[PDB]
Amino acid sequence: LVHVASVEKGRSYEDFQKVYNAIALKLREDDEYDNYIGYGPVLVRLAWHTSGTWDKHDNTGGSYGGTYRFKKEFNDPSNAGLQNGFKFLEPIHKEFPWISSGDLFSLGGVTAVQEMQGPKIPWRCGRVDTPEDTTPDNGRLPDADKDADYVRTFFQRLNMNDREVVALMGAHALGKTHLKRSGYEGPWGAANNVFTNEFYLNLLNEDWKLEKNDANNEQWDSKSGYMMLPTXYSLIQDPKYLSIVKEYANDQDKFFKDFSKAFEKLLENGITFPKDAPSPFIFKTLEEQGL
Ligand code: HEM
Repeated sequence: LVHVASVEKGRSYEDFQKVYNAIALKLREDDEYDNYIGYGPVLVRLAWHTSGTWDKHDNTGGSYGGTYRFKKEFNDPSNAGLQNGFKFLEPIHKEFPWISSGDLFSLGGVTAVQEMQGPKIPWRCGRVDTPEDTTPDNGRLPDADKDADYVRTFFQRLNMNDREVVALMGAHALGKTHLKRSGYEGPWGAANNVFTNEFYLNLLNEDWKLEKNDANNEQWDSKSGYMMLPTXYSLIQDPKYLSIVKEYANDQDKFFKDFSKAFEKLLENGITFPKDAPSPFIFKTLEEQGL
C-alpha cells in the first residue's frame, strides 16, 4: 500500500507543541520510574519499535498505522517493557484524543530525545490509524545476540546504510537492558537519561570482557558497571563500523546532526507526504519556552 500523510483536521504546529509540552511535563513529573531514570529512554525505544517493523519491500509495518495498540504487536516478545511507555502516553492521548496513535508514539520519542538534551528532531504529522489486520507479525525487530553482518543486513530492510545504523545505535546511551525483559542486564553508560555520544566513547574507552549474565546469555561487561550487547560490540569488530564509531566519539555535533536525520527518517519510513503537506515541525523544549 501507499500511506499518504493526512493532517489531523484543522491542526497546526501550535496544537502539536501542546502535545509535546504535555509529554515533556509528564517526563519531568514522573521522575521515579525505573530507579529514577525516568520515562525518556523507554519512550525513545517505543518510537523506534513502532517504526522498526517497516519492510521497504512491501511497505508493511512502520509508524504510520499506530498498530502497537493491538495485542499481537504489544505482546511481541521483542516489545517486552514498552507497555510502560504506552501507559505513560495514555493520559496524553486522553487529553488530546485528536492525535493519531502513530503520531503520538513517534512524537513521544522526539520529545524524549529533545528533553534529554539531545538534538532537535524535525517531526511531521499525519500518520493515520489503520485496522487490526494491518498489524505486522512479530519477529521484525532485531536480535541482540548476532554480529556485524547480521546488523548490516537487518537494517537494509529499513533502508539504512552503515552511517545511519551507527548513528541510530547511539541511542543506547539511554536507559538500560533489564534481564526479565530481554535477557540482558545493565546500562551502557552512566548518563542514562541525558542524550550524549557516550555510547561511542564507552565502546572505545572501556575495557570489555565477554561474560554470561544470569539469563545464560553472553554480553560484554566493563568494571565500570556498563554493558554492551553483542550487536553493539559488533560496531567495533567490523572495520567499517569502527571508523564511524570513532568519528562520533570525537564529534558530538556530527553525531547529533546524523542521529537527528536518521531518527526522523526511521519515524517517516513508509509515509508519503503530499507536496503541499506542512513543513516538518521543530518543537521548542520546555526549557526554551521557560516552562
Ligand atoms: C541491532 C539493533 C538493536 C538491537 C539488537 C537492540 C536491542 C535492545 C535491547 C535488547 C534492549 C534492552 C531492552 C530491555 O531489556 O529493557 C534495548 C534497549 C533500548 N534500545 Fe535498542 N536495540 C537496537 C537498536 C536500537 C535503536 C535503533 C534505537 C533507537 C534509535 C534503540 C533504542 C533503545 C533504547 C532507548 C533502549 C533503552 C530502553 C529502556 O531503558 O527501557 N535501540 N535495545
